[PDB]
Amino acid sequence: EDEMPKTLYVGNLSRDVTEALILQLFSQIGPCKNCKMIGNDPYCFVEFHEHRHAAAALAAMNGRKIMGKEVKVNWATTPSNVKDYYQKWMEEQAQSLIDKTTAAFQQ
Repeated sequence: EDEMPKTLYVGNLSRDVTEALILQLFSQIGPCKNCKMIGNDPYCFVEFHEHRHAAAALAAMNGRKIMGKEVKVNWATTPSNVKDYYQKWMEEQAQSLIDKTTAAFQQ
């Protein structure tokens, strides 16, 4: 049926990153079902309800700076030159919501 991947690996997080901050970030891309945070550098697993939301978060979030530290996003397990301007737009949108979410994280 629909065994498409819905879980993501979110590594290279800062030790000041909260499990709730990761959940609040990825919930602004799609509704998340679970988000468990855990290696010195903490990593986290984020499960979405829909494959389309997990695939979009992977494309936009991988490579961004959460709090001055580049984050690594990938599929949790291995599943069974156009589009460049749209790829740059997604990354710019992803970095914008990271800055605004981490801004209210202190205020």
